[PDB]
Amino acid sequence: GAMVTAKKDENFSEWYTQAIVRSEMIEYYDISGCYIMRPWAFHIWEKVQRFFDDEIKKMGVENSYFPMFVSRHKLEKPEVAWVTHYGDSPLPEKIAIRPTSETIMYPAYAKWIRSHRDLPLKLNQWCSVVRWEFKQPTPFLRTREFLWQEGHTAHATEEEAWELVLDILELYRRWYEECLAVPVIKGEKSEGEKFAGGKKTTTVEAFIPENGRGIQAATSHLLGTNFAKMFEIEFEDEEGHKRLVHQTSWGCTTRSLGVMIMTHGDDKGLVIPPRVASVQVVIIPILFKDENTGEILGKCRELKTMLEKADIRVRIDDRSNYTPGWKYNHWEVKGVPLRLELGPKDLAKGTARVVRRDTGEAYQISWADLAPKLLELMEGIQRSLFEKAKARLHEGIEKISTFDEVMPALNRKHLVLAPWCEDPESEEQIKKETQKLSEIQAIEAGMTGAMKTLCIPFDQPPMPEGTKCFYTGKPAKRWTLWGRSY
Amino acid sequence: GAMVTAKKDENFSEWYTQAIVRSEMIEYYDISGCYIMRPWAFHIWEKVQRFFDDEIKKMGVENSYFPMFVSRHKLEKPEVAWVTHYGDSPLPEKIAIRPTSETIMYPAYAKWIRSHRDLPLKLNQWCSVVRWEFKQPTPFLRTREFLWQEGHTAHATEEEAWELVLDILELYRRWYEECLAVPVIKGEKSEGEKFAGGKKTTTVEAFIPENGRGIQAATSHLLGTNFAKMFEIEFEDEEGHKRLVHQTSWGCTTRSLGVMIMTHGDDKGLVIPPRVASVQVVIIPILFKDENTGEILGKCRELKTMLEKADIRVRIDDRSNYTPGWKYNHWEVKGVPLRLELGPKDLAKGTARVVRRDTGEAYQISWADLAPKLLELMEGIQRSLFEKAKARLHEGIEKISTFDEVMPALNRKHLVLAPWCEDPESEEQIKKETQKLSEIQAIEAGMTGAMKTLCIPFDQPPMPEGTKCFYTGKPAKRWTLWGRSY
Ligand SMILES: Cc1cc(N2CC[C@@](C#N)(C3(C)CC3)C2=O)cc(C(=O)NCc2cc(F)cc(-c3cnn(C)c3)c2)n1
Ligand SMILES: Cc1cc(N2CC[C@@](C#N)(C3(C)CC3)C2=O)cc(C(=O)NCc2cc(F)cc(-c3cnn(C)c3)c2)n1
Ligand code: PRO
Ligand code: PRO
Repeated sequence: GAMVTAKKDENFSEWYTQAIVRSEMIEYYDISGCYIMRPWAFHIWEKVQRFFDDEIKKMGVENSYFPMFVSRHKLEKPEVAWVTHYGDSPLPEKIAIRPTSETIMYPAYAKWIRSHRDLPLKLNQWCSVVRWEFKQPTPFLRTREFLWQEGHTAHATEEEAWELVLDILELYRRWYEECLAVPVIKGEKSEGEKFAGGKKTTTVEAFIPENGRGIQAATSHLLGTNFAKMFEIEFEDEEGHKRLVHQTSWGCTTRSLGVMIMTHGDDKGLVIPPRVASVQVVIIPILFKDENTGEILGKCRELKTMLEKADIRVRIDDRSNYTPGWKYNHWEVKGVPLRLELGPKDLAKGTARVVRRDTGEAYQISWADLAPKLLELMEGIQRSLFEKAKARLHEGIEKISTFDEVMPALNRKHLVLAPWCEDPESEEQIKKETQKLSEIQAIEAGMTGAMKTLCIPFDQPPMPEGTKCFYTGKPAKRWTLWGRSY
Repeated sequence: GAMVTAKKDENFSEWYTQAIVRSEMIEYYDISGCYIMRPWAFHIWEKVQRFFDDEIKKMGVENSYFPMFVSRHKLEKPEVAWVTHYGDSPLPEKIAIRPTSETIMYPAYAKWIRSHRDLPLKLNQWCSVVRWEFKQPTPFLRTREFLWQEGHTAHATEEEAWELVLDILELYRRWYEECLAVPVIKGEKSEGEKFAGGKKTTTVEAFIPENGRGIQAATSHLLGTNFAKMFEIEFEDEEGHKRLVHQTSWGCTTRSLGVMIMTHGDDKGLVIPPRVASVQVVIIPILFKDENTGEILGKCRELKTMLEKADIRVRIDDRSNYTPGWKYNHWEVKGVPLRLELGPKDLAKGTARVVRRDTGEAYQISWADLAPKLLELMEGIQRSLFEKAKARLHEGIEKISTFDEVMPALNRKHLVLAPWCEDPESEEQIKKETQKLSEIQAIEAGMTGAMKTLCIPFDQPPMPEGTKCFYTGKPAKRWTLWGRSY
């Protein structure tokens, strides 16, 4: 036995640790800020990787592999780990482990691009990167080493590069919403939060109700011609004039797994959406001592064969030395979306008993109907997980008009949607003021408190003219989404 | 235009550089010993990765991801890169970048394994590793950073672990011989060349005729209980006695791509076996100015659709601004195994002209027969590439009886197969003596010269009794394969 015992709504940090440890998703490691990704989590990564990989291939993006090292000269042209020695011997100049690969890839782009016939150039890589913050890590969400993909494209015009930025952002919306059943908000980052050196940064943002925090889920940047100028990346049109290329950068990490875990989990542990579950259906035979155990197990194998013909991912837990109750809890903790139970009474009726992980509802299904009924049940579970999560997202955002509605909203663990003048100085003033007010409240009470922009959403509600900015009183420009954050 | 101009049989090093650069497989990089893997090579890696990944999954191996860092304490429990600083700040203790992950994974294994019901434990990861030799690199073959997979299993008995070692070695034989059409020899490493800390190391070895050198293609180790003792990895049987587990480690790298390139390439450039070619068939329309170009291109699209229904990977090069001659050479350099040409005379007859890359032989195929004929042609090209390579392997090995047949054989750029007493001191004496004799010959002549064991092959020819060892005159034990090497 091993059950989750912290409650998700009472001690959220302990609950999250129990849910990912007791389900065997992660293991700790002697170097702080790094975690081991065990197969139960890694299978989910492989599934979303396959999804995204297939979609970018349809766009003409190709995979590649660039070195993990970058020279001091190129990098600084900051949370970076430096290699200064090979064995006993001092490197003649220190080299960094990649935090991101713009400065690794771009010198090569400048060599490869000569003519408009070389554009567009579209590359991606799957690798890990290192960002060495000396603050406390969170499994999946903030770690010193993490797996990601990063794509990098170059175009003859700004408009084509922007079109690609938005197409990729839509793929990230599908990664979260269609595979992981996590609702996200598309938007533009503020000038203070956009990618250093870029022109415009787009994002999809997620929300964690139990601590009130927004979290950036993935990112797609219009670099414009800024990096082209730094690295001298130019092409000749068909008339022979040299022009800078226009570039994009975009990435998504194993952070997505953590967001999925927090979104769907419950007091019993993980709940994995059917579309990414490596086991969608666990078959548990009931194995009384005084029964025809061979016949029961034979029928479980037949059912498995039948379900796999419909591309359902099935595992039979025929372990003799554990009870069905033990098995129920074991696969509940691991988040398997459907359990199928089969005992001598079911065999006698030609049915199976099926229990859905999200709600506990049980069904009796004839064997003839099993494959289509289970297909529709998984699609219902997927949809239900998304819709419930989406309603929590919408309950979690307060539309406000002025600044002293902020702290009450933040104390409800909500995000705020507010008209903003988008002046860069005001974002830093707001972060400092909300941090300060959070400190005072902590002292009245017996993990940063600051509120920052999460994004300026693509979906703008009506902006009546004359609407003033909630903090400066200046004319508002757009509705901006703010909250505490990761 | 861009043609290979160094001849493979005259300046092999220049030829190999031209073949991988002009085909856009690799790009140089500012940190020596590291190379960029561009898509044309990376697609081949993805193909063999998919092959091997599917086969180990059938064995119950699961993928995982362990950190790239290892603490000094665990590592030293040597060509290793040390991180000693994050930004400006000194790490309290230096940490190494993984050269291999036994010391990273094994502490976790000791935590995870408790009972015989936890065995066997079978994990793999796809990642890169760093081995920081300060000698001159060779693209694909010997580099400071390379991609690989490494698998690690633990078993309740030696016999099961050995059975797994040999099953994996057979997968590596299939990786080389069935995907890459490269012949390899299975064998056991000598006691001096086996994995440090292991019990027995098995290998598949390849041979490069143009420089006479053997090269280890992949490796599968019986670690036995040695690492179990170091890391205290124990299980309880069903009677409650603690026993050490028995372990295996195995890996294969992007070195395989380089071996494939050297094996099949010719004076025109790369030749890629059909089973791993990302483009198997390139369709080149003939586009005379005074022709119905629309009809020709329409038929090329129809042919492409028809071939892809048979799972043939097809690209149409309909570029207007290059000649067919230019295109022929461009895709020859890149190693595409089949070219299909279509002009107005072919359209008028309902045929296409097909040219095979390995031999230059051309065929006229009716459109109705195209899919099955091309399928059989690709299988013939694959087989032909393997069989020709296998005959070069067999021409390259001399069976000898005594030591002064060694240097003449080595001067023919051959490997030698010799009866050996398998005493460890004699291997080091032989390496020093052959190195010395090679130096003298270099001075008479106007990249190490030493001969070492490559492996003790599983396929042993007859050993008449009384046969003495070719170097010590002591009783021979087994036939051993020796040569200059990478
Ligand atoms: C997994 C992951 C994911 C992400 N991000 C960044 C945005 C992005 C998105 N979308 C990417 C990269 C895809 C574009 C994403 O996924 C960032 C980090 C990270 O910043 N790690 C360092 C670290 C270690 C650490 F121990 C602690 C902290 C730490 C503690 N408190 N604070 C304030 C920081 C930070 N890590
Ligand atoms: C790609 C790759 C592959 C391999 N191996 C090793 C065996 C194996 C097999 N089978 C593995 C790892 C799978 C088990 C394989 O693939 C080794 C190296 C390597 O040793 N790199 C360091 C280096 C850098 C460098 F610039 C120069 C040298 C150098 C120059 N002269 N000499 C004598 C060395 C070495 N690299
Ligand atoms: O780190 C980032 O945010 C961008 C997107 C992936 C590559 N660099
Ligand atoms: O480096 C090696 O040879 C073994 C096999 C892969 C992991 N370690």
